[PDB]
Amino acid sequence: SLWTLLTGYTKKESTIGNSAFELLLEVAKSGEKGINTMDLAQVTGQDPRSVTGRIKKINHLLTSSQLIYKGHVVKQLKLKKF
DNA sequence: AGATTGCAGCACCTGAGTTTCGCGTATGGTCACCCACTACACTACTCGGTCAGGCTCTTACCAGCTTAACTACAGTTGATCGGACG
Repeated sequence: SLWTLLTGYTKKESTIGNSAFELLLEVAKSGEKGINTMDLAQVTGQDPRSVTGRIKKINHLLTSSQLIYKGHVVKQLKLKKF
């Protein structure tokens, strides 16, 4: 049901991998504030290459835009509903 | 019409053809980092010219004389020059 409510599909058939789904859960927790890709990377505990390669699987669910943070160039992520 | 026997029907364990799958193994693709090369504008030390300072060499002497040449006066002859010719 959590899978279905967030992705629109059940765990039994959804195309999103477990790691990418946990990324989505972090964006779900942050809601209206959303998460920048580096704080997401730090909180999930994985590197920016891995985060970027995974985020492709969910870019249709997320509104995004560029921003500059701690001298690095990053994007903000928000679920469409927020 | 009974003692001997086969048909074949019931049920349950089993087997392969067929399928879906997981992984190896390996291949094209994302993207993040940091490197090499280039270059417009700059930093800064030296060399170089110019100037003064002031120590330095070398001159040539005054009138006279006494060792040395010129420096004017002077006369018939050049050959460019004017200006007109062909």
